[PDB]
Amino acid sequence: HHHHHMAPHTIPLPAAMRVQTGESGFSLKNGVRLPEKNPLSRQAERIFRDNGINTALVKNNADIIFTEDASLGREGYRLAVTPDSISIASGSVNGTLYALQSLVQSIAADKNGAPALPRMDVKDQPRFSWRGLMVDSCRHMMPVRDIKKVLDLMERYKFNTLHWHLTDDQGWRLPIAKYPRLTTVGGARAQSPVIGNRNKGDGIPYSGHYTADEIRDVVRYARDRGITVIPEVEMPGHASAAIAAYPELGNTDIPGYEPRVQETWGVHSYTFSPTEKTFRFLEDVIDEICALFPDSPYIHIGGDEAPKNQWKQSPTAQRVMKDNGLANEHELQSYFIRRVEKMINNRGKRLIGWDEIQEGGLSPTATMMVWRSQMPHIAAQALAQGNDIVMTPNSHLYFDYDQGPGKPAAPEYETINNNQLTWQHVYGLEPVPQGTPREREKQVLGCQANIWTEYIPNLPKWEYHVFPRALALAEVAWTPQELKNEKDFRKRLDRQLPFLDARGVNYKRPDNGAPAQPKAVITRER
Repeated sequence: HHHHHMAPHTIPLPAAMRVQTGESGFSLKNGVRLPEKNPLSRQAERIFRDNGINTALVKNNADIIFTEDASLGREGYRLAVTPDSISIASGSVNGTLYALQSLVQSIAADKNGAPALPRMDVKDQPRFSWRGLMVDSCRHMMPVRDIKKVLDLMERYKFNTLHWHLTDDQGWRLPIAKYPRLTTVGGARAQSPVIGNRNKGDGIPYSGHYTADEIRDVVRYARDRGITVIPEVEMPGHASAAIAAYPELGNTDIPGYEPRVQETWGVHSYTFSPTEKTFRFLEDVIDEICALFPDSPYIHIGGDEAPKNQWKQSPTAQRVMKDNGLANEHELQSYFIRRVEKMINNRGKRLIGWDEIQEGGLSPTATMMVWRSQMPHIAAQALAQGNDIVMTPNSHLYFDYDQGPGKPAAPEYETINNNQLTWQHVYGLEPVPQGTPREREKQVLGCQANIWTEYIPNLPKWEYHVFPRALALAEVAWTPQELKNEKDFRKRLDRQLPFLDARGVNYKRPDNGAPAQPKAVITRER
């Protein structure tokens, strides 16, 4: 025609999309009619209204037709938009969610400036099955209402996994009924590093945990948005809060044994003891995790950054090594993780751990979360041994890292280091390691960014660290590698900003690097 609709601004870019911008589209000026009997209409209602489009549940002659096609699998979908109807095909609920998110990101102005959808056809499915973000609730804790805002944005960009880092040295947030001190004692630290002066303590206690009903509410809310919540309980390291709560779980026979919920960032030395009592405790904890996260295919057990010195100094640990023919403390760690894997497997789930779990021997059935990009042989060795991996490289996907220029100099915006990890860097990530045999590519489950919160006290700063980098990651995680194009991505990114502004998201502006919400308050108060 003479009027051409704008092309969709969907991120991630769909694998196959045919838009006839000149043809007559579907008018949204009077809202969308949804079939009142289909449960998917309630999700369409939510997503359309999130984007300023009115909806009505109707008895007959709805505007949207939902169809079932098992060949689209867990997450694939088709879209067909004509002036007469919007047809959405999926093999599961989550494919319909993704179709709906693509639809609202295809809304364009008609001749008269009213919202419309162009004549278009989409067939789409993700490259990777694991498309994740990790929330660190230990260093700072975010309330449920803020996690829910995160999960809404994760669904918009087709993330399907929330890795919930729930226990560490500076706080334990996971409610365990049988061991209430884990949260009443382990959920509280006496102070935190001063903002802008990290080598000094602020003298202000910081405490909290999620109640069991809050855990279950987050899991359900996520599930309704296509997202599986995977819990992490850290062991054998990053354990100071649990050991402070129950000092018998640590290496009590070492010189100068003084556990506490830690008040400082970095690596700490308090590790779980490798005793029968500790394994009984861990089995009880794993049992309650399975009750809180009954649909999670995995339990993440950490496994990262566990210093061996306390085990070296502990006669108890040395005797366990001799009992079990273990030559060194790396083999002791492998033994520890093997015993916990049995607990997880006996409850029908799979173990995942940080790539340090290959120390002393990588279990043939574990899944490895690869983060140490300075050691590229670890992922290669894990793949060659047949193990599944999830790529969370600190070269590309550690979103505690700084970004490009433009941030405020104020101490509130300080970060762990001065590495600049830009959204452009993220967009250039290719998750499959070079040289991976074609037949082993299916072992690369996907990728995920980790948002460590030492320097991220609350949601406005979290948003600054995560958006727009998470949009680049969403495309890496979903879109075929050969369709990535940074120039086109930037055009689609710019057209996302009005939606993000309407929610007041404090993203890092692509144009000048400044916060989108420069007056947002960044504070530890809750």
